[PDB]
Amino acid sequence: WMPAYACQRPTPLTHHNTGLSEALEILAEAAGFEGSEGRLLTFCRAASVLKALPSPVTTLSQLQGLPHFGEHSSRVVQELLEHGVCEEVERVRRSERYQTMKLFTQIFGVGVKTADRWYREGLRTLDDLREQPQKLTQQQKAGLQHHQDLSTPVLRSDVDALQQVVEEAVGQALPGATVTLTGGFRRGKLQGHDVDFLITHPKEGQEAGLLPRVMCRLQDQGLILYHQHQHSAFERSFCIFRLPQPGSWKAVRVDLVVAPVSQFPFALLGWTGSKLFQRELRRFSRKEKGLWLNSHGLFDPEQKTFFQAASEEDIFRHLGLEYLPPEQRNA
DNA sequence: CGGCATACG
DNA sequence: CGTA
DNA sequence: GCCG
Ligand SMILES: [Cl-]
Ligand SMILES: [Mg+2]
Ligand code: NA
Ligand code: NA
Repeated sequence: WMPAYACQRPTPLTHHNTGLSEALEILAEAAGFEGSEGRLLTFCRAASVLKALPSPVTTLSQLQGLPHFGEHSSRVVQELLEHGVCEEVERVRRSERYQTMKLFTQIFGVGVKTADRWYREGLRTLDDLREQPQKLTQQQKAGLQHHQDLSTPVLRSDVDALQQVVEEAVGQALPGATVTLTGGFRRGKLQGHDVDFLITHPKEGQEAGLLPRVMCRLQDQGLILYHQHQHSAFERSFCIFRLPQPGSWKAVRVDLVVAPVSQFPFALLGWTGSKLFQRELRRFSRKEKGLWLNSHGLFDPEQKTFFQAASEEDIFRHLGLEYLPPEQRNA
């Protein structure tokens, strides 16, 4: 009754097993901090299965037969059901390693490998890093300067104001080009920690060279606090944008992506997420259908041909999957 | 046991 | 290495 | 950590 891949089942944004899923996602995150990608995936998948259930798990009996629940994930759920807390999860939560790796990897420009190296060098706090700035990249310096603002979520209200300023720059850069909101806000989130926009043009080829033109226009409007070509071909830009606030402003992470209209359904699918949904969809494609999926296309390696898609609905049909709207992709 | 998504900056 |  |  519960399929094994997250892309085979609807997963809504809010659900009936929030506490259980949050505990499993702590263990997934801790596995990632140790480089244990397989265990991270299992705990993420187990959490996602709970998100897809139609009602709360109340007894360990109800996990029998669910995919991705074995002895370890079942023991976590059993302790939460019996005692309201899981000793392993709480030990992770309070550990110095978990807390510091979480703080460091939240910095824009810092991943697990960098965070782990700093941890081993004895660093523990953001002010430790600020006192050692020669050990920081341009990107990391921006991430650290803006960390407080970037730690506070954006509202959907804020997103609509940002989309209008992006649309203005895009319209000057290339009349007729369009801007589509992707990411978590397209999945229905009311708030979130960055904003993602996908840009295209209805005439294939007209989007070539577009993103530099858009970024220079936003930069001239004074709206870009950081981007990687500020000193200046590219198709993805990971920026920090000035967002107006009552009497002031705040820094917000914004990603801009350009795709040709022939690739737009694939890019829309990929950039809408969730991350686990897309990993599961690509795994399903390759392992169950023998087709290779990415954010540009869907390749048949036996015929050496790419599928044409005019919509996300086309892509789900190609893969033999029931269509899921973005709000049911919250694996 | 092997496998675990797949790109771009 | 970072980013999504 | 779990699946096939
Ligand atoms: Cl692992
Ligand atoms: Mg996002
Ligand atoms: Na980071
Ligand atoms: Na093994």
